[PDB]
Amino acid sequence: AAQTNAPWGLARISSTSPGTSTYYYDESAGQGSCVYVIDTGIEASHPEFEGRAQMVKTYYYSSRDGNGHGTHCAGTVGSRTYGVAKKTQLFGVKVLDDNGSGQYSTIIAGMDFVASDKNNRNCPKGVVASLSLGGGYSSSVNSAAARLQSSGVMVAVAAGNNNADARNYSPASEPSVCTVGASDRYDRRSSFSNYGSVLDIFGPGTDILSTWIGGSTRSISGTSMATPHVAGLAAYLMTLGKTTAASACRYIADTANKGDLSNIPFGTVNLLAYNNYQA
Repeated sequence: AAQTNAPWGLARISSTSPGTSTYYYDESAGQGSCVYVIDTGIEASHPEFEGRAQMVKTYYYSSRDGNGHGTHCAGTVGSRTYGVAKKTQLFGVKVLDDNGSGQYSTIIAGMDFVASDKNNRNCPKGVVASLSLGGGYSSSVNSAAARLQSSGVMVAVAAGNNNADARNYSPASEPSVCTVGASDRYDRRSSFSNYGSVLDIFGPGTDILSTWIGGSTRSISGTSMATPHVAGLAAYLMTLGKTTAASACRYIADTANKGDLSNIPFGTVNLLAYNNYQA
């Protein structure tokens, strides 16, 4: 399948070259997979989600996304226009308040929630969690992410936006999950993107158009934007039967575009998420 005039990031993940604007992908499009978006919520009523998104958990007075951040990330995972996996099932878990903030204890509960809740859902092709969040190092946060991964969920987490080594951030620094850095449309490391040996992969993170609350759209930047590219890619690849929740981060690194990014610090992988789709 081909989506013309796609957001640059979608075109990038199906391309061996930057600078193109069509997104190419197998029409299965992540059908039968599930992606949990652990964030500020999802505006499920957005036309872009086509009834495939729903809130399943909140820790605040509402499950609504009063921020936009979670809706944007969800949109990059699986919205019809802005999403990688356009037929996946999206599940919202609101661990961040409408200011974009969350206590680690709440974030940990949300991860353990997903590890269990997936058993209440139909996801024959597998389960992914997208975590565009984090703060300073916490062994407790990392272990929660490790449990979620161990339970059979492909965990994708943001490297962070400090232009620093992601070893000092959580859940970014948890080795067993998939830690995602950010690149821009000219294949440069995003200026804000964390780096380090704990990174597994890069995804499009600078100037990413996706859904927003109020049934709108906007372009914003962050490793928060790169992460759902990889989460969506995982769901897509798992639906194709090419990999599993436990092996998908590795499969994505195996099949990534290699050595194409600039300003990658020595010791950080130079790998860009790629779906290797061949019509």
